[PDB]
Amino acid sequence: EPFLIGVSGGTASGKSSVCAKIVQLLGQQKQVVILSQDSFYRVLTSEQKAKALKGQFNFDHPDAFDNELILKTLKEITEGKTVQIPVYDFVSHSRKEETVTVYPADVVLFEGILAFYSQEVRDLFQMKLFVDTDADTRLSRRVLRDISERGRDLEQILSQYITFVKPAFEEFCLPTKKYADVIIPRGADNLVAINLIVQHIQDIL
Ligand SMILES: Nc1ccn([C@@H]2O[C@H](CO)[C@@H](O)[C@H]2O)c(=O)n1
Repeated sequence: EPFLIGVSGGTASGKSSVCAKIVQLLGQQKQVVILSQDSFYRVLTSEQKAKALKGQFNFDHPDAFDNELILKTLKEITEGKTVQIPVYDFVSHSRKEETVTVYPADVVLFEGILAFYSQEVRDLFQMKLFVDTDADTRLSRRVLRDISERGRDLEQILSQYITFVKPAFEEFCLPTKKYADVIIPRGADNLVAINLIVQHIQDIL
């Protein structure tokens, strides 16, 4: 009976770090796994991938994610089954053939920028966390990582940000903050907020 925790927030908000911190503090036994929604980006068409290369594709809209595959993988995980998670390559906007196998855990953290958007998926989480971080701090991280880990150009990133990221964060992501059981300002640095969450998780288990 995996205890699923949904974690969301805007891009570069510290969602994954927050999860790492929860995992690390549960250590101080319980099997924990961290899944990323970015792993379920849809398989782009030839025309769509052309747009992406030209920066005309909206990877921040709820439709960009394979919502259907997500609900399925999460549902089986909920059933204690062993699943296969896809691997996405942000450099080419492509789902690799390679899959990653995830075995049953006691706690499963699902983190993403739109993890709470779909109501079917949202109902699977027995706890929902929204990570809040200054938009300017986030942008700065987004710029450095993209240039670094996703081989991209400054101007293109800023342009993508202004055109899609922010307009989408505000329209689809932010409203989901109301569904959270705990909102976390300052992200991983909020050790007080993360310790209460951890304590809560342990009291339930
Ligand atoms: N092929 C892709 C797919 C997604 N993304 C960006 O990834 C950020 C969220 O992880 C989203 O903010 C989204 O814009 C990207 O740059 N290229």
